[PDB]
Amino acid sequence: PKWERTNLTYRIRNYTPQLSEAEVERAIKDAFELWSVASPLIFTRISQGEADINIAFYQRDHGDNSPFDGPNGILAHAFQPGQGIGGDAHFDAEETWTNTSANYNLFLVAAHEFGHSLGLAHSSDPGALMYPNYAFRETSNYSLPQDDIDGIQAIYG
Ligand SMILES: [Ca+2]
Ligand SMILES: [Ca+2]
Ligand SMILES: [Zn+2]
Ligand SMILES: [Zn+2]
Repeated sequence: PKWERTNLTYRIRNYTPQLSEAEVERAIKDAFELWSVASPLIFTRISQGEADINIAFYQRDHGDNSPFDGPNGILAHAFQPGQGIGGDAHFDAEETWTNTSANYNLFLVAAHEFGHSLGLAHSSDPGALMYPNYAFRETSNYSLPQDDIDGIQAIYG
């Protein structure tokens, strides 16, 4: 699965109250930019209406047959490129969401989920963003690990 348009829209449908709205918006924007700088994709935010990629914070059963599980465990999930639910990214509202090294950093989690939104599966490289399990990495000048660059380059050339 892969997108056939280069300019994709996204919409943040709701917000965790644990971060300022500005910090939620910056986490999401920066997570998309990680992939944009390694691909031809251009991400465009809309405030209402139907976007290619919906982003939301939900708890437990939330209408897609993949319920969240409360604190810890599954932090978020995302759907492969396609119409409707395709591309969408959901975050477990019951987590602690941070902009620090404390569990769990929203920017890093979003970055992983957006890999799925663009067509990547999990990686077996423990250093890869797309590794199945979360590990905090310094965020200040974070760039995609080389394994993830390889992955998105394989899809979008
Ligand atoms: Ca959870
Ligand atoms: Ca969608
Ligand atoms: Zn979901
Ligand atoms: Zn994943």
